[PDB]
Parts: sequence; structure tokens; C-alpha cells
Amino acid sequence: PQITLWKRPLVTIRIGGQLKEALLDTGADDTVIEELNLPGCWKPKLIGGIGGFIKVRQYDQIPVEIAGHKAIGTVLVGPTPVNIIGRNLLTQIGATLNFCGGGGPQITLWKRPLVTIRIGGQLKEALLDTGADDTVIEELNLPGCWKPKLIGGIAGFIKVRQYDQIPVEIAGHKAIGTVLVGPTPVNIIGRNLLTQIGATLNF
Ligand SMILES: CCCC[C@@H](CN[C@@H](CCCC)C(=O)N[C@@H](CCC(N)=O)C(=O)N[C@@H](CCCNC(N)=[NH2+])C(N)=O)NC(=O)[C@@H](NC(=O)[C@@H](NC(C)=O)[C@@H](C)O)[C@@H](C)CC
Repeated sequence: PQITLWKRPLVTIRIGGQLKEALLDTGADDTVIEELNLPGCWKPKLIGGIGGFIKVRQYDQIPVEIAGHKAIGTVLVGPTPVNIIGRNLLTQIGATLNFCGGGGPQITLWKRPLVTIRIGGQLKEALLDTGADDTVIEELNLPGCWKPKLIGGIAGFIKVRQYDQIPVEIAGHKAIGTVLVGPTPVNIIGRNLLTQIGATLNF
């Protein structure tokens, strides 16, 4: 299908014979599911995101049906806030990111979807993250007024400064909206700005 980003891109998946809800997440390298039992052996791993790391169980070669499309690959199981389908499985089902509903660039998900943005008169690299509600940019001395906010990622919450009505040009496409500034490991463009540029998931 084609999926717009005004709402979280939640879909039903089937895994181990059970149905679950999960977020299609272009900003995730891997697929991470809440605690459950899976057939087969697993091994311990750590994965990270905002706020640091969690311990997970890695299962390899697990069949997963994602909105009716078949994948077989690695599933990490542990205390993730949200079930997420990451690039390891999105690539198996042929998912791409498309600007302006496919009139604009197509971004495949073989590697992290990093693009150039312009914000506050600076050029920066940022990850297009369909699993992010909001846009989070690394500490940057923006002039002007802000309000405090906390935002939560795989390893916890971080404190950020919320700035409103900030222009952000994304690969040449002009957007304007709320930007959160704080200590993220990667600059993140979230749905609040992806929607303004007509970005869709397609598979
Ligand atoms: C779990 C919560 C939902 C998914 C998550 C995906 N964000 C990416 C951002 C990239 C890192 C800052 C992420 O955590 N990615 C991980 C997912 C875990 C995974 N293993 O795939 C990742 O790829 N981690 C890499 C590390 C990044 C560097 N890797 C690399 N360069 N190859 C990894 N392998 O450990 N979204 C978020 O973290 C966002 N959270 C949200 O959108 C919502 N919050 C919550 C708690 O649901 C909203 C209510 O605030 C943050 C950014 C605030 C807007």
C-alpha cells in the first residue's frame, strides 16, 4: 500500500502465530518487539536510541507477516516502548520513502535515510524517521523563546527545548514547524515535518 504520516504508521503483524501492532520505523535499523516468547534459540544483545541502551534477545530467521507481506529475519525482543518494524524487515517487503507522494526523491532503506536539511541558516544531516512524532535536532544555539519538554526514545527520556514556527528545508523542500533541541545522537526529522513535504511510505 501507500501510507501517509498524519497518524503513526501502525500496522498489524503476525509473528509466532500471534497478532501484534507495530510502528513502521525508517529510523530503526532493527525490528524490536515487546516481551513475548518465540520459538528457537535467542542470544543477548544491547540496542540503543534516545537516552541510551536496553538489553534484548536476538532471534534470527523469524517469519513475520507485515500487513500481509512476508518477511523472514531478525527480531529483537525486549522492553521497547513501542513495537517497531525496522529497516531489516522494511527492505524485505520493498518499503521505500517517497517525497511528494512519489513525484520527489525515492529513498530506499538499505542504509539509514540520511539527508541534508537547512535550519537556522545551517546545513545539517538528519535521519528521516517515520517512527518519530517530532523533529529533534542536536544542540544548536537557536536564538529566541522556547518551552521545556521531555521526549522519549528507546533508552528513556531526554529533556529538550521546544521552539515553534522554525523553518526547516529538507532536501530542498520547505517546511515550518516545531523543532526540539537537545542531546540526540542523530538529528531526526519526524512526522510533524515529513507530512508537510508529502512524504509517504510505499510497498
Ligand atoms: C521506541 C520509540 C518509537 C521509535 C523511535 C525510533 N527512533 C529512532 C531514532 C534514531 C536514534 C536516535 C531509534 O530509536 N532508532 C533505533 C531503534 C533500535 C534499533 N535497534 O533499531 C536504532 O536504529 N538504533 C540503532 C542506533 C542508532 C545508530 N545506528 C547506526 N548509525 N547504524 C541501533 N542499532 O541500536 N522513536 C523515537 O525514539 C521518538 N519517540 C516518539 O516518537 C514517541 N515516544 C515514545 C516513547 O513512543 C513520541 C510519543 O514522543 C523520539 C525521537 C522523539 C520524537
